[PDB]
Amino acid sequence: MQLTPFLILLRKTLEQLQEKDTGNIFSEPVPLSEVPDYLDHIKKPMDFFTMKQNLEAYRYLNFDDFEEDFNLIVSNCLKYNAKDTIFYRAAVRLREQGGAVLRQARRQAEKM
Ligand SMILES: CC[C@H]1Nc2ccc(C(=O)O)cc2NC1=O
Repeated sequence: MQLTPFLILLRKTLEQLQEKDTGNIFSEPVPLSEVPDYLDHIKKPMDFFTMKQNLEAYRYLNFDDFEEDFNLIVSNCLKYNAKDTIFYRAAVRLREQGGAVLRQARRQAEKM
């Protein structure tokens, strides 16, 4: 079970997840300029650019560690933003659409 095809699959999966973020609100770190209190209760910020960095640094050597950081993007957003916000609903939608992306990607990983 070879590392190179696995990372290719994670790269494709990450691209598919970013595609579900049409507003690109999850693709870069939360700009602390705009949200100065963000780290007061968000202990591990996460975003798709950071996930890409982690991927290339060989920090995702199994599917579940990759999926855990995606879930962090989602859970951080639900935690920080009030329920009546666009952002909160965006995280709900990303959880749904990304969940389907991840299920299919995990299936394909098991074929390897
Ligand atoms: C939606 C997740 C995370 N991202 C953000 C990006 C930009 C802003 C902004 O006020 O400009 C706010 C957020 N908030 C978030 O929770």
